[PDB]
Amino acid sequence: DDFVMIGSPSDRPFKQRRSFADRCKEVQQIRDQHPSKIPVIIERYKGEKQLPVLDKTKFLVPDHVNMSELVKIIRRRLQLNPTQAFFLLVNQHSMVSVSTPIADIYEQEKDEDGFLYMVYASQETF
Amino acid sequence: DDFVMIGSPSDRPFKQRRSFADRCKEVQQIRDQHPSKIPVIIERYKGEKQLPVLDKTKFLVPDHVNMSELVKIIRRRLQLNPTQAFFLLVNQHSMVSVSTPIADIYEQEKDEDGFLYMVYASQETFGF
Repeated sequence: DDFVMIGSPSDRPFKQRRSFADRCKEVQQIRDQHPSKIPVIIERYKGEKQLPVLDKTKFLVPDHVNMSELVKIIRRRLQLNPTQAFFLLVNQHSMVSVSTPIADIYEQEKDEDGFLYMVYASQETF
Repeated sequence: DDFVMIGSPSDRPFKQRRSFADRCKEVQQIRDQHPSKIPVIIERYKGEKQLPVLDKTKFLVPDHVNMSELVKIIRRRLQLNPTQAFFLLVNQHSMVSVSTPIADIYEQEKDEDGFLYMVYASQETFGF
């Protein structure tokens, strides 16, 4: 009979929701309109159990902003209490330096589409 | 019949592996033998997997040492390169830019057993 559907379209990660060519195009358009900003996708770790869900996951971040600054922004957007453990991990679960400007992180860790992808979780994974 | 003896030689997390009675006693003994030292347990944060574990987690730190000086010691012990991130965390808060001496930090942050506990991670982890 009918399938029982588990999960919805909007539950899919950004890479699945937009075609590769469309993601490329968005990056190129955003660079031209905002040349000093880095396009970042920040998603919740699939296996997370403690942290709340970020609703808006696409950010445009000034070239100079470092990960310490970015982490403070995401904690704020998530309305976390200061005692809640939180990690922001880049590309393949990477702990990057917290002083390096994100423009430099970008050249090292950006995806083939031109986005810089990050995941947040309560612990480092993995 | 014939029982398998499990040994449990881990010393970590210290607070989990030694009785309260035993921890309190050890603090008392240390205090008496080294009155100018603070007893500090320094371990890797449970959610930190990128920095390595220390060979030794138990330190006697002179009262006047401050956090920057402690950070420098632990970074050298973990043989970190100069650009790697490192944070020490105490009672689920950040210690970034805390400038008081460790004897004073002890007064505020010591556990009920008399040790001061820290954990380290490669990101801030807490707001504080």
